[PDB]
Amino acid sequence: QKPNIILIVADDLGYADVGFNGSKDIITPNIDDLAKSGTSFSDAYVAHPFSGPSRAALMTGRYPHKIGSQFNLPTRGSNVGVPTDAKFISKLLNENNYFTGALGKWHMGDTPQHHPNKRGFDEYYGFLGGGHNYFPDQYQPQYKKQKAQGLKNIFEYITPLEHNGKEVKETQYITDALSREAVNFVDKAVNKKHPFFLYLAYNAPHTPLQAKDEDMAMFPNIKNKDRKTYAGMVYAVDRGVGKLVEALKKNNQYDNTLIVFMSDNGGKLSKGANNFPLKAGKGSTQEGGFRVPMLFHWPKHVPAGKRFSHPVSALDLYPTFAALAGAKVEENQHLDGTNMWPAFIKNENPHKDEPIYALRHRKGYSDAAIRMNQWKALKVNQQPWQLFNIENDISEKHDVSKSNKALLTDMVREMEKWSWDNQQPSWFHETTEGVNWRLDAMPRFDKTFKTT
Amino acid sequence: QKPNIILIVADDLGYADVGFNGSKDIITPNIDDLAKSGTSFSDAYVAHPFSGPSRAALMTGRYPHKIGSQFNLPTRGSNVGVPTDAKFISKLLNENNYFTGALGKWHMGDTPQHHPNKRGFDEYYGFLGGGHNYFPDQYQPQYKKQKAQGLKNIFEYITPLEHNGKEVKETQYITDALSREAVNFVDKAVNKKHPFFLYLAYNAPHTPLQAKDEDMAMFPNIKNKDRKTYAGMVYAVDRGVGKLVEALKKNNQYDNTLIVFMSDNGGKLSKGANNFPLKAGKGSTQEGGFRVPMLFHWPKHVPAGKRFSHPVSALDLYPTFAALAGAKVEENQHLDGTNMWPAFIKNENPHKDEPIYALRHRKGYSDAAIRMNQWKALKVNQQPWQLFNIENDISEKHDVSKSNKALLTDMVREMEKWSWDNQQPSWFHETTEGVNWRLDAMPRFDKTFKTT
Amino acid sequence: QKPNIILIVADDLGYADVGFNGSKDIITPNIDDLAKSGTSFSDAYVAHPFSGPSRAALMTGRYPHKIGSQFNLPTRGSNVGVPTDAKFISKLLNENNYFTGALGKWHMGDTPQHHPNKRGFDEYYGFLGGGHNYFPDQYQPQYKKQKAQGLKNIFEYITPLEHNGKEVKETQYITDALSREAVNFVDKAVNKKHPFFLYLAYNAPHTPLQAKDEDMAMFPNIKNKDRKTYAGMVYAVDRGVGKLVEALKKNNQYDNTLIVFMSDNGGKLSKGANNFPLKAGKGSTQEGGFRVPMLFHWPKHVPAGKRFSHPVSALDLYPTFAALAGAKVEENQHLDGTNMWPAFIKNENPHKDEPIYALRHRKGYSDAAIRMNQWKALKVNQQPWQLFNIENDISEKHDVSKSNKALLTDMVREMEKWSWDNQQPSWFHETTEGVNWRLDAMPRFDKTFKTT
Ligand SMILES: O=S(=O)(O)O[C@@H]1[C@H](O[C@H]2O[C@@H]3CO[C@@H]([C@H]3O[C@@H]3O[C@H](CO)[C@H](OS(=O)(=O)O)[C@H](O[C@H]4O[C@@H]5CO[C@@H]([C@H]5O)[C@H]4OS(=O)(=O)O)[C@H]3O)[C@H]2OS(=O)(=O)O)[C@@H](O)[C@H](O)O[C@@H]1CO
Ligand SMILES: O=S(=O)(O)O[C@@H]1[C@H](O[C@H]2O[C@@H]3CO[C@@H]([C@H]3O[C@@H]3O[C@H](CO)[C@H](OS(=O)(=O)O)[C@H](O[C@H]4O[C@@H]5CO[C@@H]([C@H]5O)[C@H]4OS(=O)(=O)O)[C@H]3O)[C@H]2OS(=O)(=O)O)[C@@H](O)[C@H](O)O[C@@H]1CO
Ligand SMILES: O=S(=O)(O)O[C@@H]1[C@H](O[C@H]2O[C@@H]3CO[C@@H]([C@H]3O[C@@H]3O[C@H](CO)[C@H](OS(=O)(=O)O)[C@H](O[C@H]4O[C@@H]5CO[C@@H]([C@H]5O)[C@H]4OS(=O)(=O)O)[C@H]3O)[C@H]2OS(=O)(=O)O)[C@@H](O)[C@H](O)O[C@@H]1CO
Ligand SMILES: O=S(=O)(O)O[C@@H]1[C@H](O[C@H]2O[C@@H]3CO[C@@H]([C@H]3O[C@@H]3O[C@H](CO)[C@H](OS(=O)(=O)O)[C@H](O[C@H]4O[C@@H]5CO[C@@H]([C@H]5O)[C@H]4OS(=O)(=O)O)[C@H]3O)[C@H]2OS(=O)(=O)O)[C@@H](O)[C@H](O)O[C@@H]1CO
Ligand SMILES: O=S(=O)(O)O[C@@H]1[C@H](O[C@H]2O[C@@H]3CO[C@@H]([C@H]3O[C@@H]3O[C@H](CO)[C@H](OS(=O)(=O)O)[C@H](O[C@H]4O[C@@H]5CO[C@@H]([C@H]5O)[C@H]4OS(=O)(=O)O)[C@H]3O)[C@H]2OS(=O)(=O)O)[C@@H](O)[C@H](O)O[C@@H]1CO
Ligand SMILES: [Ca+2]
Ligand SMILES: [Ca+2]
Ligand SMILES: [Ca+2]
Repeated sequence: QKPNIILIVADDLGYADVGFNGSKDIITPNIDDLAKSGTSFSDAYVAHPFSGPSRAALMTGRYPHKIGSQFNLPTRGSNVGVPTDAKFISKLLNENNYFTGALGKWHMGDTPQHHPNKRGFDEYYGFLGGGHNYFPDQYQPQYKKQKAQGLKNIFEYITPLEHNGKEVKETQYITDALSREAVNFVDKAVNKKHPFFLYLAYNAPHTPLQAKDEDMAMFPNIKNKDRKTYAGMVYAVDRGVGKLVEALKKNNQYDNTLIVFMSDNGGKLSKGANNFPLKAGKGSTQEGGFRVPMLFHWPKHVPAGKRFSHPVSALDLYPTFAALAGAKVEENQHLDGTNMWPAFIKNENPHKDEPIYALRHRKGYSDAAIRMNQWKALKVNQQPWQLFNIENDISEKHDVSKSNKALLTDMVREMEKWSWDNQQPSWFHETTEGVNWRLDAMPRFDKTFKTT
Repeated sequence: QKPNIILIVADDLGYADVGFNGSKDIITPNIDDLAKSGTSFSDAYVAHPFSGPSRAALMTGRYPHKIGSQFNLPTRGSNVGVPTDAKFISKLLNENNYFTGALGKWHMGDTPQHHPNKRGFDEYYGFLGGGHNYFPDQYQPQYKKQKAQGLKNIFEYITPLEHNGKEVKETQYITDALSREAVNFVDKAVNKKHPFFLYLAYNAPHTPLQAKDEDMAMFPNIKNKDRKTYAGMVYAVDRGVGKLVEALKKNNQYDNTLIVFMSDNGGKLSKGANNFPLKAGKGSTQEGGFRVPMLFHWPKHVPAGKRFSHPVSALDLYPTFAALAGAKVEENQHLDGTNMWPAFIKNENPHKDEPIYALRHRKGYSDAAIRMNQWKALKVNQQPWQLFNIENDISEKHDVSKSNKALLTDMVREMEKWSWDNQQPSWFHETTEGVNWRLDAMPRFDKTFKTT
Repeated sequence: QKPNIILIVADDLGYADVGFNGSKDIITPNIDDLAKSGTSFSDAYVAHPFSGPSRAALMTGRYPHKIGSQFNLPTRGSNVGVPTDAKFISKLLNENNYFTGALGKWHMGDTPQHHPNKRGFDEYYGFLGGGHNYFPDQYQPQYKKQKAQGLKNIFEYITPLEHNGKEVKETQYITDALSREAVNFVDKAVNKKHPFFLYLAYNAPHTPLQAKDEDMAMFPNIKNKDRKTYAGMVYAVDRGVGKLVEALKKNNQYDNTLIVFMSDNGGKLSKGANNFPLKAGKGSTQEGGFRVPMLFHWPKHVPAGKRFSHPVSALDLYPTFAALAGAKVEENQHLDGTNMWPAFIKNENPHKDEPIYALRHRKGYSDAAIRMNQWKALKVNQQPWQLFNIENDISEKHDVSKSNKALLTDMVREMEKWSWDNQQPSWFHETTEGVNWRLDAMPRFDKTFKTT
């Protein structure tokens, strides 16, 4: 039989905020179990250092730049989204006989054609925008008050959740709610001859910082208020993963299920997170912004107790899942990742002599990153290109560009070459951001790929 | 049997320039007959306050902004047009067994793929551009003189008319010519088992101001020269409508034919028109620019002698005609109107708690309008957003924004939300307009949707 | 039987640099033989005054502007190219039973979908970018040194040649190498029931100026160093044409083969060329930049010893070849040329009362050209539109605009009309060129089509 696949994605999870990736203060035993009896990844990179584009990339297998999705969708709502001509991994799997489910955060389009149920997800339970308030007792009264005033543009963090299009009245803390529905999904899946795919998109530990008192009580030694709340949010995810894991064991699903656990981007230091030993955090092209924790777990298939030290991209998940599912992939889909399993099993670099990119736009310029073999190229804050031996210098403290001029110049030029089929953005997260984009003649790649 | 449908569209007809919509000086008895034995609309809105985009919207059922058609086509000619992937209502009806005809003004593309005969019209007789000179005795000598000089770029107002692609030598005043062919069309239609659709696009009373002496003689009390000519132009349309009506009765078509009569946009005050009691006129986002006269007539179906006081959009005609014809509509067509018939028959607002928009671009900024229930939001002349209780204040004299800040802000934000899937314009009416568009980083929606 | 077709294209060949088009110093007897027993063209125009766009136009039959290909591809590499939805003439011919081959320079896209083997060429031997170093003994050591350093972005002029996707180690001077493979191609073609199409794209006499000592020895009277080298480069092409011609005769192919020989654009005066009697050279909208030498040769079909004096466009080759091959052409392909054979055989103007355009972009403005009947309109160097009787004034010395105001204005307005379906460029030859394009709000057609 072909394996079941679960992709679990935390939102704004810091590099050092789970036990298996070095957390000395937050405790995540159920997630750590999956690590201990599976393989974790010390060099795992998402395709963009924040949510919308990173998630677009997970589902499509393409850098968000190639499909006009370089920015988060408009915060106050919109009728646009990740283009429909890039087939989602869920759609492909559904076409090769998988029962498909998506839970929690979407952030890839509110309209009918961009909805999870038209991107190849049989079941969906969650909220369509960038995040959500965690307590129904807080958020449902506010929404009711505003809808009765006649307002149509309501902040999406307080709007109702939905199940396959129809609104619901959620009763639990959201992290637990999604965990409950993850159980319900795998339970529904037992009564089918088909294998299953589940995209579990937790909004924790993303703002707003809201945790159950019961979870926070587990971290009495954490004296900082925001960090303690953050910790409780993360522990709530861990309880969920443990609850899912039990349901999988109960159903004899555990053994033929590949579980991936990761973050969508780096942690935000001002909102409770820790990215040790990486520099900076969310949104940055420093390692802190797009290098994330990740583990695979699949008994008798994924090695137990290993730590894989070569680069892996979130882009690889698409063709990798497809190869494991026996689903055909077409050359016209323009996948930017690679099926990493053959290299993974031989403990070899799946991106041997090949770059992994990050390009994030700012006001009138762009920050960039390149990861190839031991090297990390970095363009940030309008400075000249720096270069790091990232294997010796994970914190990016020692720029060795002066003694590798030819190598750095080469990497940047390859990025310049790669840039040409990037589409103009189909939207921006705010109206003024698009106005400034047009005003500044963006992209200003003359600044971005100038060399020393 | 499914009903025949006639859509009659005057060009630049003022709000107060037909008898049934309050004209004290111009007399339109045959059009008034249709009103008296049918229902007129006091709150009827086109999708854009001038021709090309408004007509694009009629045919496609979509706001012109969504399909890159926010501007009139180049005045001196072009090889572009209303995109071919938006199925015209004529095409849909033709596919559900209707005999289709288009007469008069097109203004939606000169090229073969944009031609009426490829947009689902079996018969077409008219001129493809923005308007035409009215007297063949004046215009045919000028065209002949210029073609013999060897000139290829001839002002489209003097070029020959055509019938299904072949040129003709028209003998009558154009308003009468089109009326004659409207008779010919419905006559041709009797000898078929099919019902029929007719889009009669009069160019009257659009410039240039040219009328028959016989028509002007009917308005001896009109002392102003331009208004008298204008009046004669409008009376000529009325004669045409009466002539069509006779032919329909002669053929036992009258009783199972829905006739819609309306304008493409508001009247232009400097070229003879009157928009009483509305403010401003053609091209404005004030009511005068996009609120137009309209009547439905269909015996034993449309109430006789009524005046419907709730909002209706030209966008509604597409799905409304389709529902009456029993033609299926697909979610992928992205229709922006609603089938208004169910609400119409119950005398309810078909756009209850839903906005009707107008957005018209200017040099480096945009004017806008929102109509929802009793409210009219207005952005004009780079002023702050104003708000009107349009039911009490049709002339837009009393801005009540200060005492409804939350409501106004809400409406504007919904318009901001709606703006995101507007395409960049595929053309402009002049070369400099596109240059200025690019220079000004348009759209400048940061100005257009800023709130107080 | 339908005829074999060979299209031979020199790169940067000057107007006066072959014997049959007036060369007093360079000697080209084998090319001259084809002229003497065929027809040469005194008014032959490519679609754009430099390589990439001109070649795109040859293959697609469309002005490069219509398909976003107005510029040369990025010099340092890219993953974009001539769009795949414009069917190449090679593809059409392959679909109507032709054995297809492409040799030498491509300059129309490095990626798999843009590769010659996916644009309808069975065989390809050459280099994919803008040109190449001529001596393997010089270029192969440099490439080997750089590949061993680990560099991935290597100047394309020193990279290996390829044969149907696999790299090769070429042993000869490139002009001779391509000539040898042209022989190999026509030889392979004998053993097939099919006729054949061959696109022989010499990079000579394009930079860098490198010739065999043996060739240069034939021009001892040429005292200038660059001109002597240039001459040797051109003689090497002539040897190749003679070698191909022998192989064709050997195989009884000569008599039922249409050979076309031409340049991709005008000669560059600073790199050895001569465009007498034309003004300026490569890249200009003066005649020197896009009026090129051309001959047809096809015994008992093309008249022997004639000089055809009416305009012909490179755009005509597509439908002309197609008509001779009996291959159907569709209206949806939007071909911008005409099948010129019927007019050619009657010694009539195939573009009678129809313009041939050239539009080349510069820093914040564009130069333009129009050729119709005896007239040449010219916009250059930000000057006002000039007009020339090009039949009496081939060097463009006598502007007669003042006494033909109406005619000039007409031509320009038709060009303005033609401009509207030009696509925004899908790429530029350098990063800064695209930045400057966006900064300058290009195209600035308000400057380009302003009239007096
Ligand atoms: O008092 S509040 O609760 O703060 O007020 C509320 C609103 O403020 C909040 O709104 C969201 C939720 O929490 C904060 C803010 O976070 C933003 O959430 C986005 C997703 O919804 C997004 O995160 S992402 O999805 O992982 O990408 C935002 O990050 C992005 O922001 C920009 C767009 O892309 C990047 C930025 O350019 C990305 O961030 S990055 O650069 O670090 O990568 C994320 O910030 C909270 O706002 S706060 O400023 O952080 O405090 C408030 O707007 C409104 O007025 O009131 C509500 C009601 O409570
Ligand atoms: O002709 S070659 O020069 O050999 O070709 C080259 C490359 O092929 C080689 O690639 C590596 C190095 O030598 C062979 C192959 O060995 C594998 O090396 C891995 C690291 O890159 C890894 O070694 S490890 O680091 O000690 O772990 C592999 O071992 C692991 O494999 C499984 C996963 O964990 C263990 C196994 O269960 C671990 O093995 S262990 O028991 O030793 O601990 C190791 O196999 C050689 O390839 S070949 O397979 O022998 O053919 C080629 O990939 C590259 O593209 O080109 C070069 C050209 O020089
Ligand atoms: O003696 S003249 O008639 O003036 O000489 C001729 C030309 O002038 C005329 O050109 C047309 C016909 O009559 C006047 C002018 O009207 C324009 O017609 C357009 C359609 O072809 C269009 O109307 S529309 O279709 O209902 O929209 C024009 O309105 C638009 O204009 C701009 C583009 O979109 C809007 C504007 O931004 C829209 O108008 S709006 O802002 O009110 O909404 C309409 O003006 C007449 O010109 S005049 O200026 O009205 O006097 C002349 O230019 C030419 O050179 O020569 C001919 C022949 O002699
Ligand atoms: O000087 S060298 O020692 O030779 O240095 C070398 C490199 O410089 C060279 O680079 C190329 C090859 O030879 C010269 C230059 O020629 C350019 O070739 C292009 C195609 O590869 C193109 O020709 S084209 O394809 O027929 O069009 C260039 O012309 C175009 O350039 C722009 C894009 O479109 C136009 C321009 O806007 C078009 O020119 S046009 O307007 O005249 O039509 C053509 O210039 C040589 O450069 S030089 O300036 O002549 O000296 C150097 O870059 C590299 O780093 O090293 C080698 C030496 O090892
Ligand atoms: O003062 S001098 O004696 O003239 O100095 C000399 C050198 O400067 C000159 O170098 C060239 C020849 O004429 C000027 C300059 O032109 C530029 O050449 C570029 C490549 O060599 C390129 O030409 S192109 O490839 O044919 O296009 C430049 O054009 C491009 O620039 C932008 C990027 O793409 C386009 C632009 O957006 C393209 O322009 S285009 O679209 O119009 O094609 C072209 O400007 C001359 O420079 S000067 O300062 O203006 O005089 C000097 O560098 C050297 O050191 O010395 C010699 C004398 O010894
Ligand atoms: Ca996030
Ligand atoms: Ca009008
Ligand atoms: Ca060239």
